Amino acid sequence: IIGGHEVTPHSRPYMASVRFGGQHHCGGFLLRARWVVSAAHCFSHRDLRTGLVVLGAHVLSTAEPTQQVFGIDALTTHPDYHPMTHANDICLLRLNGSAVLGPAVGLLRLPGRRARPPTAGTRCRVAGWGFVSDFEELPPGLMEAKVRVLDPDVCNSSWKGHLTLTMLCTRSGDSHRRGFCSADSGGPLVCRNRAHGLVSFSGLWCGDPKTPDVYTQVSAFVAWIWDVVRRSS
Ligand SMILES: *C[C@@](*)(O)[C@H](CCCNC(=N)N)NC(=O)[C@H](Cc1ccccc1)NC(=O)[C@@H](N)Cc1ccccc1
Ligand SMILES: *[C@@H]1O[C@H](CO[C@@H]2O[C@@H](C)[C@@H](O)[C@@H](O)[C@@H]2O)[C@@H](O)[C@H](O)[C@H]1NC(C)=O
Ligand SMILES: *[C@@H]1O[C@H](CO)[C@@H](O)[C@H](O)[C@H]1NC(C)=O
Ligand SMILES: [Cl-]
Repeated sequence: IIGGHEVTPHSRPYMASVRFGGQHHCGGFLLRARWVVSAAHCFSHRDLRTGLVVLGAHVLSTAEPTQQVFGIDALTTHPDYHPMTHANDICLLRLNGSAVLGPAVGLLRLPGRRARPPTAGTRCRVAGWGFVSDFEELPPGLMEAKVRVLDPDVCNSSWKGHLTLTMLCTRSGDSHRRGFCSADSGGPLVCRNRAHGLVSFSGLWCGDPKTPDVYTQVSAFVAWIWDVVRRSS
């Protein structure tokens, strides 16, 4: 996260760390006790058996008492996620056990099946354990930045016309760079206590207003998410 601040430990209890070979690689959130939403690009060419999902964390390098660690029983990547395109960057992880919900481990709600994406200017927050600079600096624990939804036409022009209808963008509320960076992927953009976005991609410099942060527009995927969950329940 760029231009953010360390959260109070366990104050975002839906946040998940996806780790490969013991190393944090992506974010995600707890949808149901056995289900985590993350970004499809995080799993490309990855041996799933080397993956773990860590819930209840603040400092990932410490074996904290609130941490609950799970293997991935099943990865379901969006059926329309593909190379040579950036859209549909979303997946579900069915965990090999069920989280015990409590003060440090809880669920984040999706937008409603009939909900629209948030209007430009809407205040949201994005959290993660990704880099805090363009020099691959690690955070001391879970970080969060305050951002605002950016007009999709303005975002699309800044991206030289390459955005699709199921993408949404943000900007900083002020003159500082604020947004996500590498290994924040799959974390939610939370607006009004709903997961309206999922961290997907940005430009050469993290948080650069020339290349606005792009999220998967989660409301477009709600029906599919529930289809997958119901399917294996
Ligand atoms: C994976 C997630 O952690 C990461 C967060 C944003 C990183 N932003 C910057 N370093 N500036 N997302 C990516 O790295 C994203 C991967 C991606 C691939 C395919 C479809 C969607 C998303 N890519 C980027 O943000 C771009 N900076 C470069 C890129 C890398 C790999 C493939 C395609 C583009
Ligand atoms: C995004 O915008 C696209 C067009 O982009 C603009 O026109 C091209 C020719 C270039 O000049 C570029 O720099 C401009 O920004 C549309 O084709 C596309 O449909 C738009 N997508 C959405 C979701 O609105
Ligand atoms: C879940 O998976 C992980 C690693 O794949 C493993 O260490 C753990 O024991 C598994 N849990 C159960 C209940 O099988
Ligand atoms: Cl469940």
